[PDB]
Amino acid sequence: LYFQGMIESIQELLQKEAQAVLNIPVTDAYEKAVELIVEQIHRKKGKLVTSGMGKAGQIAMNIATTFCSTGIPSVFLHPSEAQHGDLGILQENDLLLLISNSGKTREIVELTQLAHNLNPGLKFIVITGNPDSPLASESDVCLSTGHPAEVCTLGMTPTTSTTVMTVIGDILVVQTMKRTEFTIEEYSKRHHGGYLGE
Amino acid sequence: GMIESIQELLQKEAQAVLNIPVTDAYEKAVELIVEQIHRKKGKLVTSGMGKAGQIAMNIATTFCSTGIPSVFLHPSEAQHGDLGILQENDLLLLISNSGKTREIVELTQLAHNLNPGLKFIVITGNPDSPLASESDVCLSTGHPAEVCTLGMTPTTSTTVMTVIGDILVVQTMKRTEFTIEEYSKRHHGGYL
Amino acid sequence: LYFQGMIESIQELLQKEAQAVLNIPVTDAYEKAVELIVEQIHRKKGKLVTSGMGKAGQIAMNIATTFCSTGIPSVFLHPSEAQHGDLGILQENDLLLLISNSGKTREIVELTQLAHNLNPGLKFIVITGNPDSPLASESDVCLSTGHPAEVCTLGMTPTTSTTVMTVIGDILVVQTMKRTEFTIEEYSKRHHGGYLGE
Amino acid sequence: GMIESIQELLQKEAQAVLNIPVTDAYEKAVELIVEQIHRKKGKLVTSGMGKAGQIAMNIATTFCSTGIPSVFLHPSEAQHGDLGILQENDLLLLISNSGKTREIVELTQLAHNLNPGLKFIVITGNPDSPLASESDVCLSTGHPAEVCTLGMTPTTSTTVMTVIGDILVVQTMKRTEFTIEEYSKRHHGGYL
Ligand SMILES: Nc1ccn([C@@H]2O[C@H](COP(=O)(O)O[C@@]3(C(=O)O)C[C@@H](O)[C@@H](O)[C@@H]([C@H](O)CO)O3)[C@@H](O)[C@H]2O)c(=O)n1
Ligand SMILES: Nc1ccn([C@@H]2O[C@H](COP(=O)(O)O[C@@]3(C(=O)O)C[C@@H](O)[C@@H](O)[C@@H]([C@H](O)CO)O3)[C@@H](O)[C@H]2O)c(=O)n1
Ligand SMILES: Nc1ccn([C@@H]2O[C@H](COP(=O)(O)O[C@@]3(C(=O)O)C[C@@H](O)[C@@H](O)[C@@H]([C@H](O)CO)O3)[C@@H](O)[C@H]2O)c(=O)n1
Ligand SMILES: Nc1ccn([C@@H]2O[C@H](COP(=O)(O)O[C@@]3(C(=O)O)C[C@@H](O)[C@@H](O)[C@@H]([C@H](O)CO)O3)[C@@H](O)[C@H]2O)c(=O)n1
Repeated sequence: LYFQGMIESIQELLQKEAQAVLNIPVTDAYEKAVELIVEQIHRKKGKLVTSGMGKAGQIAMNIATTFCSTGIPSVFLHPSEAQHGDLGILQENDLLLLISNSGKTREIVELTQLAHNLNPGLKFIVITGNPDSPLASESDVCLSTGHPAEVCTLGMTPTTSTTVMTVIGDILVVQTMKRTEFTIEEYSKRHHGGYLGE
Repeated sequence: GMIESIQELLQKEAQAVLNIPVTDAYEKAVELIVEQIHRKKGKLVTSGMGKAGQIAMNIATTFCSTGIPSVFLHPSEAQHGDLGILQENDLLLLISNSGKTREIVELTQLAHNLNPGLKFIVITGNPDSPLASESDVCLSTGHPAEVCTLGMTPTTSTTVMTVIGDILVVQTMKRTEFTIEEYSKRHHGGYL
Repeated sequence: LYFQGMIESIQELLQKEAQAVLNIPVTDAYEKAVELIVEQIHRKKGKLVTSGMGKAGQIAMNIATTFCSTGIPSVFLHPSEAQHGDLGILQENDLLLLISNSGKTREIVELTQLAHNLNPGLKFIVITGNPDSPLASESDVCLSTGHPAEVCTLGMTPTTSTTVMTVIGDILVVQTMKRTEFTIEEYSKRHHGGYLGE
Repeated sequence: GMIESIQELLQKEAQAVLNIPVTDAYEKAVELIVEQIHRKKGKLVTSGMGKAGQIAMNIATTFCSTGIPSVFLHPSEAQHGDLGILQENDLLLLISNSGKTREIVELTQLAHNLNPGLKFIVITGNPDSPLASESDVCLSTGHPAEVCTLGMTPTTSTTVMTVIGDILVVQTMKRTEFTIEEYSKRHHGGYL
């Protein structure tokens, strides 16, 4: 007896997604992560290596690009592909940013072990839905999503979790760029001229 | 303090999401996806450049995950042969914040020459743009201010884009009545 | 007492790579593979789904592009990513082309199992250095590389093996395009105008 | 018969590989790689479009595998922020069959504005082209005929390009004295 129009259904989705974003835990973990990024990339001239699987990995891809776009060299390392030679992308002073909703993604656990064997000094920041997970407990810094309910009709498909992860990405980029004092001239050098209205 | 600054960021991002304009365009977009992919057995081809393109990637994956075959077609690469990915009954989902991204304009022209019946949905910050005007359905981001210190870096725009993606997937999976059984067949056993 | 200049060293590498190509086994397996591609894609209107890991995977990527460029719709499905939802790219009448030098690549074995559970009618062509492997024996068609020695100084890095793989890719494309009678007009529609001198 | 036709294709592809012109340009390219990456600790940024770009992808992986950090930078995506991947001491390896690929020409100009000291090696079928003449080192494919039925599709050209990649990797790993221990560290345990 209770028809709901598509518009109203979508407005509720907006409220749920917006609420998930408002609920992102904000602790001194952010300051610690931003300090690591500034120290390792901006000062020591390493690069930020991001990784994840599935939709979470695609957010990691987007975070690497946003950092490149804001003067923090960054590359996505596919965690399966790492095991077939791509691990050799790693250089001295690099920093890892890993995304794992579960905190126990097989390829990410495997990547951390292999990366540590190659360079035990490498640090990692983890973005996860589960701060009690192995990856979270082993991380140098753990950023939690707050573990919002997915808006998937089955409660399963990454939706609100991935929206939260992209915001955590934005936060890291914006706080870092404030510290590095990234300029509009440096922005222009990393983009085609249309970005400056030329 | 950094904590207060991040809280302000969260307010701005959440407000951008709350501000996404909701019209009958969503139902029209969902009906096209249901018709072309669910009924006619085409696939959803997504595209974009830069960070917006990476959102387009994530949307394709989300659709595959929920029973709507979907692939990302790089709009520059399309012009070097990858356009041949296109099959009868496919549907394009194009993401362009400006609504005039060079490679997306080029993609639309080449795709139209290949198959003039192909339709497209565009997600854009500028519904008055060429791409928007030519689209079969236009979904606006509401063009929120970026939270970038320079006002330039895609941040709130790409967060909105990912949410629009989520919306399309959720409303589609309602219509197609996608089941947990079919979810489980598209994922490793840990997902059950 | 026996210095070898770089030019002479490189000439030897060319001889070795060229010989690997000459040595590619040519049997009726090619006709069977081409028949499957023509049947599934050209007649039944499925698409060709390629996959591999590491450098072999990048050859799989290149084959998908070459097929698209010649009128055989094709996409690369990353075999790890398949397990996180991307398996849903698969449609009725699709055909798999898998590349595994060892013929036991973890993610490829996992992919075939998962794909078979989704659609047991799906067939696969495997390109491999080991025709006695599990993937080779399970395949509908097995195309062997001949297993050339790598030109790597350690004998390990994929070099001659991936050169052969890309050639096997070229063979499948050329023989299929003969059968489909792909035209210059159809080529033109899948490329920018510079490709036609326009 | 198909067997005879395939045998002919093998001959053509093998001959293309044998015909790769070998000059001091290889030593010059390997010295740049060893200097910029091995000595100065930069990374090798590869790029290309279309199938040639997928060869550039495979070269980056092969260098990583052999102790030369390397990453593929998509030349269109570079113009949307990804150019910021570039670090001091990096070296570019560009693949353009025509030697005038729009995105690669655009990439060189943007890269040069970012860091005028950046050098580039170009692999091309046309050593008289703009990209070729402005490169620090030009490695030519010998522009073999394609085995495509139309003479169009990159086949022999891309086979030559992958071999040129193998050459650079092998000659570089000789100079760097890369060891099995270091190989094993960049691969899963099955590789040992
Ligand atoms: N050792 C493991 C690893 C994972 N899982 C389960 O497998 C599912 C998928 O988790 P994942 O393999 O770590 O993969 C990711 C992840 O990062 O968690 C990928 C990401 O893109 C997204 O698809 C999320 C989902 O949001 C589910 O967590 O899943 C989860 O329910 C997880 O609890 C498990 O039971 N045991
Ligand atoms: N014919 C064009 C095309 C673009 N532009 C300008 O170039 C800039 C970049 O727009 P784009 O090339 O279309 O690229 C995208 C886009 O989709 O709009 C890519 C996307 O990932 C993201 O980086 C957005 C930015 O959010 C800015 O729009 O930019 C914008 O300021 C746009 O107005 C322009 O002036 N003229
Ligand atoms: N169950 C398995 C799987 C693999 N291996 C070993 O692991 C190594 C890597 O093989 P792979 O993981 O299957 O990966 C690939 C492969 O497809 O074989 C990827 C490809 O890009 C290329 O790097 C090749 C190498 O050429 C070695 O085969 O390796 C090989 O020595 C193989 O014999 C193994 O011992 N047991
Ligand atoms: N300013 C330009 C640029 C390109 N072209 C022409 O456009 C075609 C495609 O060349 P490209 O855009 O540079 O693209 C590549 C290239 O790198 O040359 C990509 C590569 O993967 C492969 O598809 C090759 C072909 O092998 C043809 O060169 O093409 C060629 O015929 C070239 O001569 C042109 O006429 N004018």
